[PDB]
Amino acid sequence: MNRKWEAKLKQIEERAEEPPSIWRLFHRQAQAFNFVKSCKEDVHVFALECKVGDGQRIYLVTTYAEFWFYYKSRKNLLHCYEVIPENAVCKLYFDLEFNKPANPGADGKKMVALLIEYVCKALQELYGVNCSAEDVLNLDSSTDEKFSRHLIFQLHDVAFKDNIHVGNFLRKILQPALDLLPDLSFLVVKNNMGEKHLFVDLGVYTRNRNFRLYKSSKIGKRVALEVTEDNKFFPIQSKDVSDEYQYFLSSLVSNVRFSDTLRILTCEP
DNA sequence: AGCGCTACCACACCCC
DNA sequence: GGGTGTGGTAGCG
Ligand SMILES: Nc1ncnc2c1ncn2[C@H]1C[C@H](O)[C@@H](COP(=O)(O)OP(=O)(O)OP(=O)(O)O)O1
Ligand SMILES: [Ca+2]
Repeated sequence: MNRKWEAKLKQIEERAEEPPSIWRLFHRQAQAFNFVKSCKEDVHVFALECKVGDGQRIYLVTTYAEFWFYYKSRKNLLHCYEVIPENAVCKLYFDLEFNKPANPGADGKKMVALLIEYVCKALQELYGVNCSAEDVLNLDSSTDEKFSRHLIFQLHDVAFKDNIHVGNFLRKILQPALDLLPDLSFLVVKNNMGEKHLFVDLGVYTRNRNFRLYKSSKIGKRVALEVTEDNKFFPIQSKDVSDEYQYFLSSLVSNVRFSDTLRILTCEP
């Protein structure tokens, strides 16, 4: 109840035959989610970075299908982000990154593989869920200085109550590595200034977290997220949709497969 | 006209 | 000297 108060109190201050199409832009994030409620269509909220170098964002509301239609060519709608709605069920995902200069002998492949091998073990012990690297969409946005990878888990009929509970799960199973201010040593890496922190970014599990979309780049640079070469997740091939659209749907954190046997995973801190 | 939030420091308090 | 709860802005993500 304390969260919805900050949203309502910020709102009072902020105010002081064509084919079926839905394409609404909103200056405020709250306005977008309000429209989603009074919509009835399977619509979702995206965030676009404005030409301003800062993180100033505008919020687009439309379906996953229509969005990809005006987005697949990559001539327009660059620097887009998925708004992971709070309280909404979502997939297990990761934001992985370390500074290459400050970490000479850190192999990016073995680190992500060992990380997956560990989380999969954790999913088995705590929740009985079983999966392997074959269920992990591996994306890359690395440069010559930053090894940047996004992992989106594609679990069979499983999801988390929301992204906050995802964070409680990772802080829990990554506590052995958090103590290093289960041999989770490969997680520790030297940051920008040689300070030792974790290979896993635990700051992407907040309410209404933006998350850069598949084939999008930050407004600054020009390196877009793309599927790695060692990725082991392959969507099912369908004749009614393109393979790129399959990866796009898989990459969406808040696009949980509709299933009549869905298990919702929770985790309190 | 983005939206969330904690890492950090400062202070106030208590304890034998 | 240690230890614990409270503000409150700067700054990351
Ligand atoms: N100023 C911001 N405002 C809102 N959301 C942000 C902001 N900065 C980062 N985020 C969100 C979107 C990002 O996809 C998410 C992860 O942060 P970040 O690591 O800086 O971007 P990224 O991981 O997608 O690219 P990369 O790590 O390769 O630089 O946090
Ligand atoms: Ca990142």
